Amino acid sequence: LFPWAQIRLPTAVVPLRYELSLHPNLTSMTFRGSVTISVQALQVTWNIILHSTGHNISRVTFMSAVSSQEKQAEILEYAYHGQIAIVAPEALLAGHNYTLKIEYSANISSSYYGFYGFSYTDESNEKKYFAATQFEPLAARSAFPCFDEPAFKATFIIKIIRDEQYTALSNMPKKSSVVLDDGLVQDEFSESVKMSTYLVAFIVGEMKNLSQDVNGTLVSIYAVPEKIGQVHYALETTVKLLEFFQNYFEIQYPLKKLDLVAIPDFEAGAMENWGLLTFREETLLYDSNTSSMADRKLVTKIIAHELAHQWFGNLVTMKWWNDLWLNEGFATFMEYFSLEKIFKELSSYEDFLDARFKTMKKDSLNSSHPISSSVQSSEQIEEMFDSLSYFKGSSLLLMLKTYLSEDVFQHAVVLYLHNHSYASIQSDDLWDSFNEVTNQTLDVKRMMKTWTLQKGFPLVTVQKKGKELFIQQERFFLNMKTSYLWHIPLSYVTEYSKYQSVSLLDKKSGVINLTEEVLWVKVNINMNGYYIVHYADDDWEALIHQLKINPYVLSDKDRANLINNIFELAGLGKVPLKRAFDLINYLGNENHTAPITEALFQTDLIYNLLEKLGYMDLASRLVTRVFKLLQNQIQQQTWTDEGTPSMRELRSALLEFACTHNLGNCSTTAMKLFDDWMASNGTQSLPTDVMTTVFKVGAKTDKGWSFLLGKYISIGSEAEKNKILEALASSEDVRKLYWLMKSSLNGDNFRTQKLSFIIRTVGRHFPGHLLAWDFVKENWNKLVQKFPLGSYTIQNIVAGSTYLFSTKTHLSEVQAFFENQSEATFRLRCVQEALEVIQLNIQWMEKNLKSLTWWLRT
Ligand SMILES: *[C@@H]1O[C@H](CO)[C@@H](O[C@@H]2O[C@H](CO)[C@@H](O[C@@H]3O[C@H](CO[C@H]4O[C@H](CO)[C@@H](O)[C@H](O[C@H]5O[C@H](CO)[C@@H](O)[C@H](O)[C@@H]5O)[C@@H]4O)[C@@H](O)[C@H](O[C@H]4O[C@H](CO)[C@@H](O)[C@H](O)[C@@H]4O)[C@@H]3O)[C@H](O)[C@H]2NC(C)=O)[C@H](O)[C@H]1NC(C)=O
Ligand SMILES: *[C@@H]1O[C@H](CO)[C@@H](O[C@@H]2O[C@H](CO)[C@@H](O[C@@H]3O[C@H](CO)[C@@H](O)[C@H](O[C@H]4O[C@H](CO)[C@@H](O)[C@H](O)[C@@H]4O)[C@@H]3O)[C@H](O)[C@H]2NC(C)=O)[C@H](O)[C@H]1NC(C)=O
Ligand SMILES: *[C@@H]1O[C@H](CO)[C@@H](O[C@@H]2O[C@H](CO)[C@@H](O[C@@H]3O[C@H](CO)[C@@H](O)[C@H](O)[C@@H]3O)[C@H](O)[C@H]2NC(C)=O)[C@H](O)[C@H]1NC(C)=O
Ligand SMILES: *[C@@H]1O[C@H](CO)[C@@H](O[C@@H]2O[C@H](CO)[C@@H](O[C@@H]3O[C@H](CO)[C@@H](O)[C@H](O)[C@@H]3O)[C@H](O)[C@H]2NC(C)=O)[C@H](O)[C@H]1NC(C)=O
Ligand SMILES: *[C@@H]1O[C@H](CO)[C@@H](O[C@@H]2O[C@H](CO)[C@@H](O[C@@H]3O[C@H](CO)[C@@H](O)[C@H](O)[C@@H]3O)[C@H](O)[C@H]2NC(C)=O)[C@H](O)[C@H]1NC(C)=O
Ligand SMILES: *[C@@H]1O[C@H](CO)[C@@H](O[C@@H]2O[C@H](CO)[C@@H](O)[C@H](O)[C@H]2NC(C)=O)[C@H](O)[C@H]1NC(C)=O
Ligand SMILES: *[C@@H]1O[C@H](CO)[C@@H](O[C@@H]2O[C@H](CO)[C@@H](O)[C@H](O)[C@H]2NC(C)=O)[C@H](O)[C@H]1NC(C)=O
Ligand SMILES: CCOC(=O)C1=C(NC(C)=O)Oc2cc(O)ccc2[C@@H]1c1cccnc1
Ligand SMILES: *[C@@H]1O[C@H](CO)[C@@H](O)[C@H](O)[C@H]1NC(C)=O
Ligand SMILES: *[C@@H]1O[C@H](CO)[C@@H](O)[C@H](O)[C@H]1NC(C)=O
Ligand SMILES: *[C@@H]1O[C@H](CO)[C@@H](O)[C@H](O)[C@H]1NC(C)=O
Ligand SMILES: *[C@@H]1O[C@H](CO)[C@@H](O)[C@H](O)[C@H]1NC(C)=O
Ligand SMILES: *[C@@H]1O[C@H](CO)[C@@H](O)[C@H](O)[C@H]1NC(C)=O
Ligand SMILES: *[C@@H]1O[C@H](CO)[C@@H](O)[C@H](O)[C@H]1NC(C)=O
Ligand SMILES: [Zn+2]
Repeated sequence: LFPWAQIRLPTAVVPLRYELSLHPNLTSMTFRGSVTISVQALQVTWNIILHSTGHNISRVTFMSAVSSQEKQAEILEYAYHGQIAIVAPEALLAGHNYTLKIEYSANISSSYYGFYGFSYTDESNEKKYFAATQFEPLAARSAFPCFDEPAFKATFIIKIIRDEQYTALSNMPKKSSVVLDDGLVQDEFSESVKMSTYLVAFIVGEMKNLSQDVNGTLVSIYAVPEKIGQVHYALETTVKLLEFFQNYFEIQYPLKKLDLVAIPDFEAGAMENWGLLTFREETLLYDSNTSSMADRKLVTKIIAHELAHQWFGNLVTMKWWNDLWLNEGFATFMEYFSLEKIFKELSSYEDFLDARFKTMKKDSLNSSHPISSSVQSSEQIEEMFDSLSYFKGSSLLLMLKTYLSEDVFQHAVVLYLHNHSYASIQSDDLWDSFNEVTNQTLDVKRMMKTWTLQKGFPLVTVQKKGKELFIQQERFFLNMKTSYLWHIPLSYVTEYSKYQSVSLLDKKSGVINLTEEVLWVKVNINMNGYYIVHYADDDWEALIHQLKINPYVLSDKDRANLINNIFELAGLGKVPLKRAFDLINYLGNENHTAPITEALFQTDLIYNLLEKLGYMDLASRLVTRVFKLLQNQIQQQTWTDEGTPSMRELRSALLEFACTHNLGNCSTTAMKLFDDWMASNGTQSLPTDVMTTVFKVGAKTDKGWSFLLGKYISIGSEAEKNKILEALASSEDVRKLYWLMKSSLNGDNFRTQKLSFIIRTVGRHFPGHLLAWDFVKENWNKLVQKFPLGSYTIQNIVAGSTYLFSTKTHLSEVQAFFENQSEATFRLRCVQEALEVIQLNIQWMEKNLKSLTWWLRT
């Protein structure tokens, strides 16, 4: 009988110091290692419980400090929790330090999880090799036996045997690299600071570097030698942010080195490893002449995310996986917060607003879950890794920073990162630190627990009867045919004099007292609060009018929030749909990107749901109306890569609109630009902001489609290829659309990683709509082999082939598919939320279809 029968490690023995010596071969994908773990007991036990998986233990030696001699001990295993147990020869007593040394043999991983390894092809067709480490959930126990929980912090000394050609890196700077008589170099790195096991990292690969010292901190970027020229934007950005976060958090970067590694595999780990920040190669390559604005924003945000964890998440770690939404939600917040003070040109607020629009649509579903849950299973650990929970957490932290001051927010974080530095905590302690810096006036820990321990988000109903604005609270329930209260930080803007105040609604009913009689009111300023506002019939119609007469009294964030709200409220039936189109009838006087892109989002969802239902004529009258609303804005656009970054995205949105629907000249301007490019054999430049639009119009011909296929299988840019791939799947030849999906699943010409992108693109248009869902049904077993159930890929594939069905016939068809597979498969959240969105599409027609046949075509 194993001495421990729980998923969490015992709170008895605690690690203090790790010595890890490893000999990785990479050619064999087998490594040998020894670990020396200096532990202390705070309680008395005869058995030491710790983690290890897939290790051939050769010897385990126990030792006390009262001897210089090693003692034998027996070792047991319980692989269901990955736990190993060392029975003790001496009853470990309280306070007393002991030392365990384990020798083992193991394989290098091929699953890109744990100590992984792979092969790649260089500038010549040379098989160069590479190894790296991804442990973020529970894979540190696969490389070496340890206490694999984030609370059990310790210091680490990493020692690895390499071959002279291969550079070896880890978390800490390197101390002793000595040559051995075998012909092999052994590197030893400095002893770590107190860090968690999931953040340890070590990498053995043939790389070069583009380093730069600042303030004793040597920021360095490592990549495969053929790609060092394209890492210059990353280093210039990694330095402006390491300055910013240091002076924001008011703590210095703890370590001496900051290494950023671009791993040369597409299935690589991108974790916030302390010192050794791992990324994918395409995530860090940028060129100021060939890459896009959206290619610039992605690199500028992925560095900021992983840099923010070097304070929040590695210096001060969370104790368990129940609070991973807080660590990753803070960094997702720090992405958009750092890139608005020092990278304000990129207009990153337009990205956070769209990400918060989409987070609210999938949190509104009844299949959503409270972010704070109980994690007592390993599947529950590996289901805390949801991008929705990370973006809802950033949405709550935005609401906290706006309700409090920006400065009150920082003072809490600086004090929290000082009090709990080099240790582990829980989510309530951050809320406690807010309550200290607010001088115990308001309770943030109660205010947040209404959002963390609860599902969904509120619907705040508003009715201004004079100078009294009546506010009411409800859950955004979508079934439109228990929950509790939220401490909702309210905000409003009224008006020729402008007002701006902040309140707090802690009841189901409330009234805010206005200082004047006003003509229009807008609640949730810039949608900084995680709620939807339903105004009354008169109150909505005031805002619809003030958008006709000077819409720019509100911000672009606020005008986008109204378009999003009135269209989502109309789908539930709370608003007639003719009121949402009255609201967007102001768009002839709109010049900002964020209200136009969201209005084009809502109309495209209506177009595509109506197109799959067969009401093609009504769908064209919808897009020929938004075109007439946006006709001057579209015709004023230039087919270039010039302007502000926000204006460089309105061009890509409006030209993709006019070309997909063949409205105006767009298609003949793109086809001329395509034909010149096709006839330059791909050597002519296309402006990046019109590149995908040009590729799609040309891919509608057998000639131009076959040219693009040869450019994908040859050319080097895995960003220009993914605009080619989208265009190839925008064909209307069903035979081509089936051949693309068949090829990716079998790994011919395209990679199996890109299959989620192909099925999503084939199924969103009419010629491949039924073809995509049929491919998912008839290749399901092979899909669940190549992507396990509950993966993000299997969720994206199911949603991307199903979210446009709007008939009860289709709802029964999709239900009867998954029921006649497994009860397990029928209870996955991918298939329950999918059958839920078909019902909301079924009812969207029941509440808005026959009315649309009236005002359109009249
Ligand atoms: C704006 O201006 C308005 C009007 O002045 C303010 O609204 C009033 O706030 C006060 C302070 O909280 C409220 O007094 C409390 O009333 C409750 C219950 O009393 C009942 O009284 C009425 C019947 O006689 C009825 O109209 C009330 O209805 C309100 O509440 C219900 C349910 O909560 C809700 O459904 C309604 O929509 C109304 O909102 C209510 O049923 C009483 O329990 C309170 O006593 C507790 O709290 C006080 C401190 O708050 C404490 O001293 C006590 O010891 C006890 O713990 C308190 O008497 C009043 O009811 C509100 N009136 C209305 C019409 O809303 C508003 O606060 C102003 N806002 C701002 C930002 O200034
Ligand atoms: C999208 O369109 C809107 C609507 O046109 C537009 O808002 C306008 O911006 C301009 C530029 O800031 C505003 O003009 C200024 O208003 C301020 C008052 O806030 C004045 O101080 C300014 O006066 C100076 O400049 C004048 C000439 O430009 C001089 O005559 C004067 O003596 C001053 O030197 C200037 O009038 C304008 O008021 C707004 N209009 C509205 C309705 O908001 C917005 O900028 C556009 N956005 C983009 C990205 O194009
Ligand atoms: C892993 O184990 C393999 C053997 O299983 C070791 O392979 C060796 O790889 C090195 C790479 O530097 C080879 O050395 C080279 O030898 C050639 C002469 O053949 C010389 O021209 C080069 O300059 C270089 O010195 C070596 O031949 C090869 N040994 C074999 C194939 O038996 C490898 O060293 C091990 N790696 C580690 C980290 O232990
Ligand atoms: C430094 O961090 C410690 C945590 O290690 C902070 O201690 C915490 O302080 C808050 C503030 O009062 C305590 O919250 C209260 O707890 C009681 C029960 O303990 C509860 O009844 C109240 O409703 C409230 O939630 C919290 O318990 C406490 N935790 C511990 C473990 O002591 C401390 O405040 C921080 N100090 C500084 C200067 O940063
Ligand atoms: C038009 O584009 C096509 C690509 O679809 C070109 O064919 C390819 O051109 C590349 C170079 O641009 C060839 O690579 C070369 O290979 C030779 C060995 O054959 C090597 O010595 C060179 O250093 C270079 O690496 C590639 O072989 C070739 N063929 C294919 C099937 O991809 C074509 O050349 C372009 N036409 C013109 C007129 O440039
Ligand atoms: C490294 O990979 C080898 C691949 O053969 C593993 O060997 C197999 O392991 C399983 C499970 O332990 C056995 O049931 C098979 O009988 C083994 N097959 C062969 C051909 O040896 C090996 O287990 C892996 N390394 C470790 C440490 O588990
Ligand atoms: C790559 O790394 C090397 C090693 O640190 C860098 O070379 C050092 O550069 C510093 C300045 O950053 C000099 O003070 C040292 O004299 C150099 N030492 C050695 C051993 O080379 C190098 O600059 C980095 N960057 C590039 C582009 O090669
Ligand atoms: C960035 C990609 O890194 C990885 O490969 C893994 C990571 N990494 C991070 C940051 O999440 O963890 C999870 C967590 C999950 O819930 C599900 C899958 C994974 C995979 C995994 C697991 C088993 C085999 N192959 C891959
Ligand atoms: C580990 O590998 C060695 C190598 O041959 C083998 O002799 C041994 O039986 C394995 N297991 C143990 C427990 O040492
Ligand atoms: C265990 O090691 C720590 C680190 O030096 C030390 O402070 C502590 O006193 C040691 N325990 C005993 C019983 O000496
Ligand atoms: C340089 O680093 C040291 C490290 O302690 C720090 O004290 C000093 O303030 C830094 N200088 C800066 C950030 O300009
Ligand atoms: C919401 O989901 C739960 C989970 O099974 C279910 O029990 C409940 O009936 C659902 N609510 C509605 C209104 O369908
Ligand atoms: C909290 O109290 C301290 C007392 O010195 C004061 O300096 C600070 O301004 C107060 N904070 C707030 C938000 O009132
Ligand atoms: C389209 O091209 C023709 C070519 O003469 C031109 O007359 C017309 O104005 C163009 N329309 C737009 C919207 O660019
Ligand atoms: Zn992260």
